[PDB]
Amino acid sequence: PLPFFPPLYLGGPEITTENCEREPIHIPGSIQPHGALLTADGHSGEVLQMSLNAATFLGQEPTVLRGQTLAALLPEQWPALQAALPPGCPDALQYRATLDWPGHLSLTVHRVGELLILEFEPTEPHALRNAMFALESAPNLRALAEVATQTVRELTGFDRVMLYKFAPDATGEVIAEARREGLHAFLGHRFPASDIPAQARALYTRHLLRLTADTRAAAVPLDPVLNTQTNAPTPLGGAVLRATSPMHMQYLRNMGVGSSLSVSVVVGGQLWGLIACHHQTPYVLPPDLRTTLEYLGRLLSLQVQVKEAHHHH
Ligand SMILES: */C=C/C1=C(C)C(=O)N/C1=C\C1=NC(=C\c2[nH]c(/C=C3\NC(=O)C(C=C)=C3C)c(C)c2CCC(=O)O)/C(CCC(=O)O)=C1C
Repeated sequence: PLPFFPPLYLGGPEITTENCEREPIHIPGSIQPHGALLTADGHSGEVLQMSLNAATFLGQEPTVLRGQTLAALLPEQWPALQAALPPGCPDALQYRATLDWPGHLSLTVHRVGELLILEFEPTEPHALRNAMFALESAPNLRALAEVATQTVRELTGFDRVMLYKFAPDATGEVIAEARREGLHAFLGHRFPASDIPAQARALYTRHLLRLTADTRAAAVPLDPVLNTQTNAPTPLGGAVLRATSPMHMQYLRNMGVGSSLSVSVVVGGQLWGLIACHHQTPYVLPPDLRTTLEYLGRLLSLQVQVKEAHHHH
């Protein structure tokens, strides 16, 4: 990725089709409204930043919340959370726990350097393990691609699931499409490299899933916008509740897409393509289904690696 522009809240340039690759998508200082986000110190547990919609999801508000520690707010999680995410642990490692404030809320924690980042969202799978050998017994790559997208579509219920594949020069192709009936096909159509730009592809090699639950949903800011640990922007690259590039949201809206989700197909640490999903209406894929998709993305990743790197016999 080319060196990123400062974010808008630090007086950075407006994003246009000419400057694309340098939008700092990983630091929008805001999240998507269907969840809440705290950041806490990785040693003390003191909550530092807090998305200002946190009231809606946590009972007590930013007026009486950013003081006290994680030890006091999540007393039965804090110990396990620390052991799970030790200092130096990799970015994409995450602690999960379902818990009910007065119910049922999904907690996802990960650490960046010395910051713990906590995502909260409402919540309450084997139909995968069945269509498992359909993937295994697929004759070739095209057949593996169609099985993959049909399978995702059955789990998720999404209107359109595609398998997007990157050429050496970074331009993509929709090599498989499973879709609601009546839609004009993308299957076989090719798109410029800039449609998923270098910085995004890169964020997408080490953060395998990302979504826009609602394409016409205002991002809610973190307060304060900067990490008080550092006085710099907060990395949200690994926070699924991360606010999406407003530019990409426009492109989604133009396609009539209310909800978007993609998962990365990585072959040998090098981004192979994406399972890309569209849905006509705003939709929050539940955390359990997202977990099933991350898993499917890893398996599909390895199935692609053996099937494609044996298009030799
Ligand atoms: C720099 C301006 C941009 C132009 C012009 C553009 O086309 N994209 C631009 C910026 C970004 N795109 C981002 C993500 C992204 N783009 C796509 C593209 C497609 N989706 C489709 O369905 C099809 C064809 C049928 C195409 C070509 C995808 C799949 C993704 C990411 C995955 C997803 O949202 O599903 C992006 C990053 C977004 C983010 O913040 O995560 C930017 C900045």
